[PDB]
Amino acid sequence: VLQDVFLDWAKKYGPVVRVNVFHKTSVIVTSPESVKKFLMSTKYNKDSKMYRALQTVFGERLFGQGLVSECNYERWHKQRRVIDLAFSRSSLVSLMETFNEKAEQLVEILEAKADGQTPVSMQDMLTYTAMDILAKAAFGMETSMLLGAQKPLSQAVKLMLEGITASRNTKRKQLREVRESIRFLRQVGRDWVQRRREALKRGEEVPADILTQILKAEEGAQDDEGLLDNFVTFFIAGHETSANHLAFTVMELSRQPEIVARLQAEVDEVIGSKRYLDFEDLGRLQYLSQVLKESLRLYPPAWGTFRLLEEETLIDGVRVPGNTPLLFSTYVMGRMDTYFEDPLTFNPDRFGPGAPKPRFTYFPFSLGHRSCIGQQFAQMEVKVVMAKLLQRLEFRLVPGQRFGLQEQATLKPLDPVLCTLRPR
Ligand code: HEM
Ligand SMILES: C[C@@H](c1ncncc1F)[C@](O)(Cn1cncn1)c1ccc(F)cc1F
Repeated sequence: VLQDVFLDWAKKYGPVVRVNVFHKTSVIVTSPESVKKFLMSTKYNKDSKMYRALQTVFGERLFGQGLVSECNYERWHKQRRVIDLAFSRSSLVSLMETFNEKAEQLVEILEAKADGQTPVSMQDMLTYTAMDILAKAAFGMETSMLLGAQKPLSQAVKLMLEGITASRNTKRKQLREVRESIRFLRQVGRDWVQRRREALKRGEEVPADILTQILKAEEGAQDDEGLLDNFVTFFIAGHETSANHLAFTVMELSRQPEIVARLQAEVDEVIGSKRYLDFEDLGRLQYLSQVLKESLRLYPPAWGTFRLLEEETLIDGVRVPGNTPLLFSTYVMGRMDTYFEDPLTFNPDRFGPGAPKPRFTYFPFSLGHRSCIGQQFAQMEVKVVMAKLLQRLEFRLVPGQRFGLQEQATLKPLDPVLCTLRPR
């Protein structure tokens, strides 16, 4: 795991280490005093050199200049202020119905296979769930991958992400398969953009969401190319890392029996046997919130971020040249024994009440102005999904499944989290 190499270099060579990342030179910064300085200021912005390859993948345009890949502060800020409207409190409150429908459906499908003998890929099951949640909450479209639909669309998503893995971490049938998949995603975008425009044209009123603001941001634009970039941006970002985070948690909780019981007890305490989980109930799931926090310390699907150091400056006694990308890693900091006592132990108590919150040593959703706009969206959906699983099902991991990480397009479980299921 490439990130695990950076960890050893940070522990051995100090808080300022020059590295090769995605065949580019960068400097890894691991002091929490330096994490604050660069991530908490508008002065420092993203380095276009590191995000450049994701904008266009294998000669085919992918993320473009969307909310993530746009490194120029001005172009990013204009669209951020518009897209922000889709992530308001009441905007996310209106998405609670969506979070609930999909979690409930996921559980029943798993409940029908719960015999304690039938292997079920939890990585796939959670991916479909995360995909269904996003497609509706963001675009008002149902993909129903959980019900076995949209098989070609999911394949394309997989291949695209493998194409990402081959692009930044460096045979012909794959190249052919990837190029088609990126077109497919953008073609779906065009179709879903046309469905909303036809709905608006025919007089219909549509509920405010993510799609509404990414259309609003590109108002008076010559073409829909920027809108597709933002469509791709959210289709991927709004399901992928949430799917991996869920998969990591389920995998780890298979070997944490004591933790599962208090999770169940809480689930029994606040949500009981109730089918629909309300918004006010989410904030009462404090221990679940803690367990998910620890899961993100050891297994952040997005390991960190890149800032551009424009002028040669001294960081922690080490002088770094200008035009250099600064690498920041919450994965690395999460596993260093100088920030976290006994780093490799899954201990949810780390984030308990009265316990000092990590000070610039833990940033799964990043920090500052370029932090995750979908943080609350994700935290809401993963509480809802996990709470329902804890209500209804007990999981036993299939013998032979490992507990490792694969550094792919994001960080995700090595094995697809195969489990035999049984009712609680
Ligand atoms: C466990 C869940 C997730 C994690 C850990 C995660 C991780 C992150 C991190 C670390 C960043 C910074 C990226 C960078 O600086 O290169 C980010 C930004 C982003 N996230 Fe998330 N995220 C998740 C959930 C979401 C979801 C559900 C959405 C979509 C609804 C979302 C959409 C975005 C977008 C569009 C950006 C760019 C924001 C901006 O720079 O203005 N993510 N994510
Ligand atoms: C994790 C990461 C990612 N996902 C899929 N392929 C490549 C990636 F880098 C992501 O940050 C998305 N993401 C953010 N919050 C949740 N998910 C991202 C970053 C830059 C980008 F140009 C596109 C992009 F999708």
